Amino acid sequence: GSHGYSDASGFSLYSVELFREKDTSSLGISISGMRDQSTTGEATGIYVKSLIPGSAAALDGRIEPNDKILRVDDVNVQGMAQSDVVEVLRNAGNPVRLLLIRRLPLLE
Repeated sequence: GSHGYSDASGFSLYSVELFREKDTSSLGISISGMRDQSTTGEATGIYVKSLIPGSAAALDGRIEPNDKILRVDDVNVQGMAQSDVVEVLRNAGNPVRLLLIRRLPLLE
């Protein structure tokens, strides 16, 4: 893999290590779809906006709000329905890896 994007216009690839070993039937990832009514390059996409306190993702710490999910452990969500992505997380039941992109700020 050559994909890095280390500090570029405020875009960098971030990956966290989570594990599904709780009967919570969830990792604490709350995604939501966007409502686009005009074309401008970007459209729709799965991204996290909220979290479930007490879950793996939440208790992890590295999992912060405002993030765009890209690919799950050996899985890709760049073309699956919201509900579909949820089923995957439930099918995990094992230590899964998260691949999401996060925008960095530029002060001065």
